[PDB]
Amino acid sequence: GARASVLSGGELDKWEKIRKRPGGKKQYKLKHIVWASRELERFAVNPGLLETSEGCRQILGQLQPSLQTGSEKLRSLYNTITVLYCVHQRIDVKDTKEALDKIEEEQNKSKKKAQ
Amino acid sequence: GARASVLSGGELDKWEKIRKRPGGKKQYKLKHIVWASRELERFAVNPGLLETSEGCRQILGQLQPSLQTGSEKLRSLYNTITVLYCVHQRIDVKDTKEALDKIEEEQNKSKKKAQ
Amino acid sequence: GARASVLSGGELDKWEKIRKRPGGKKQYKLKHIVWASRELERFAVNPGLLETSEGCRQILGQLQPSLQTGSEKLRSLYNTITVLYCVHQRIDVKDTKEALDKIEEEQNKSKKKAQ
Amino acid sequence: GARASVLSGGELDKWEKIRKRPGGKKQYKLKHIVWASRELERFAVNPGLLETSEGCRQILGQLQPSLQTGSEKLRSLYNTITVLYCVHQRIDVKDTKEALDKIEEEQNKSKKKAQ
Amino acid sequence: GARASVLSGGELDKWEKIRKRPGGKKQYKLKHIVWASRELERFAVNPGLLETSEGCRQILGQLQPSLQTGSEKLRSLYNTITVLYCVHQRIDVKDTKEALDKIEEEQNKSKKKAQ
Ligand SMILES: *C(=O)CCCCCCCCCCCCC
Ligand SMILES: *C(=O)CCCCCCCCCCCCC
Ligand SMILES: *C(=O)CCCCCCCCCCCCC
Ligand SMILES: *C(=O)CCCCCCCCCCCCC
Ligand SMILES: *C(=O)CCCCCCCCCCCCC
Repeated sequence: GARASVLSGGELDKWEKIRKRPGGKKQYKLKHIVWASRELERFAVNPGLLETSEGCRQILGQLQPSLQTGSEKLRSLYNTITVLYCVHQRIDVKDTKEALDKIEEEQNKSKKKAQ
Repeated sequence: GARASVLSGGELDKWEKIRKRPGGKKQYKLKHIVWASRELERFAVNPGLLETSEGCRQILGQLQPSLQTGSEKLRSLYNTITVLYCVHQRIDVKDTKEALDKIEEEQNKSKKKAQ
Repeated sequence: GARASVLSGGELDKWEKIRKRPGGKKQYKLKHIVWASRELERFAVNPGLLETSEGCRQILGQLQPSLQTGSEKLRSLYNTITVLYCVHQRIDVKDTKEALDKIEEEQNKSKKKAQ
Repeated sequence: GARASVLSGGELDKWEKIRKRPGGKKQYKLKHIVWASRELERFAVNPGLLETSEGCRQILGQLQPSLQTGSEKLRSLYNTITVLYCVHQRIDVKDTKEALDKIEEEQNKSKKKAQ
Repeated sequence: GARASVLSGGELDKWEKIRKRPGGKKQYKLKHIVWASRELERFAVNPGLLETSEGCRQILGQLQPSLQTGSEKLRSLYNTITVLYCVHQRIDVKDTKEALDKIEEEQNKSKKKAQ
């Protein structure tokens, strides 16, 4: 059943199409997904949350006060999970800037009805 | 990313613990997802819809008028798709009969707000 | 009682005396029923529906929407189910057209009491 | 009858100039027509309807109930028949996208008889 | 798509059952279609008009006010087009006279709606 993720136009096929910068050439690779698990394990957060959008969103919500002064690894991890949230929301983001704008669109859409 | 799904509590931890026959000593295995994938391909239906609860539920909606007249293979597929729906919904069902109770429970629940 | 499978003047004796095409001199065989089971098995329908009128009505209801554009084999199965219905009701019909007229007349009577 | 279908200036001559993508490298070939006739007999649809526009439209209707959750091959078959319908209607489409627009675009006139 | 015309029950198969004489024995043949194409080229007439009823109707309309003077060949062409017209409406006529009546018969209703 996990095979759905490797079908043409599925989530792992969609992931390695996404560009790092909005006009750049180098792409996102799946190695960043594996890398994320060990960082979550280090700080004692459950990697099982990266299975769905709803799980990814809990991680993204947690790190919001830390993020502003965060290291380059922490900000990059936040951007890496941001893309997993966008991919799990079925959004065909072409790059990081779009994924970040898509999160602001998701947060604006979410927050407006949840004050 | 499919590592997350096999961590305990994930979808492919839950899938293989569920009983086939309520007093039976046999449980559902991954072999029945490939069998469902073959039978859906034989019916010219997309097996990628098995990723999600809504895609499984759409397949359950599609095959419902054919169940009254359905074969052992069709009823067995309906039960296979039903358990995948229960797994995607994170419902801790122990067997086929609990999974069937949940579809009937959800359908009667659904009827009340569909009027 | 398997002895009833050779019943003289029964339904099986009549089956072999019913004409396939209405002016044609050639009759229905029991291997047609075996072929009908195999065609039903491909479309995932339960063969036991052949054995009762209650199942035959459901088969016809499911075949009718596809009849008009359906292939000759679909039409011949429709006619085969129609004759089995006439046989289960114990309606003597000499041929396929006679069976079709009797079943449409019985169905027409049913649809006046179906609302 | 319609032997004109394989002559210069005819339906095939036009068929093989229709592109897959507006400026695309590949075009449609005659052998898709032969394959489609074989596929229809598997579903048990009559292969004699294919020489007529309204028979082709009726076949497209018949393919709809599994199209929506349908496999890639079923969608490809439907779109290929759709382009052929446009060819039988003597519509000189530029490409695959136009054949898709023509179905909705022609139906807009007649769908205003149902508003 | 053209195979349908040669599959049993198709338009060529219907063509070939039609009598050349009202209560006759001899019928129309594929080699008459070849002959008809040869007669058309002699007067520089497009064959693509004999694909449909409307094209045939237009040719009959051109032929009609010249028939009184016409040769046995002109009458034969008129009869032949008329038979094709009836075939293209898919009317299983027994003979050439019936096909001719169908044209005058359409005029009894159509010309009365033309004024
Ligand atoms: C999701 O698609 C299931 C994960 C796969 C485990 C291996 C399956 C091997 C199947 C072999 C064929 C069994 C007969 C249907
Ligand atoms: C996402 O996590 C990428 C993972 C790439 C390696 C997968 C290795 C196999 C994981 C499933 C093992 C299941 C054992 C029962
Ligand atoms: C009598 O013993 C009751 C149980 C009957 C079981 C089924 C017997 C089927 C015999 C052959 C039927 C052939 C019909 C074409
Ligand atoms: C009526 O005029 C029908 C023609 C149908 C003939 C079908 C069999 C021969 C194949 C014809 C097409 C070949 C294209 C390469
Ligand atoms: C509508 O039905 C179009 C039918 C086209 C028939 C084409 C048949 C081609 C046969 C090729 C045989 C091999 C030649 C090397």
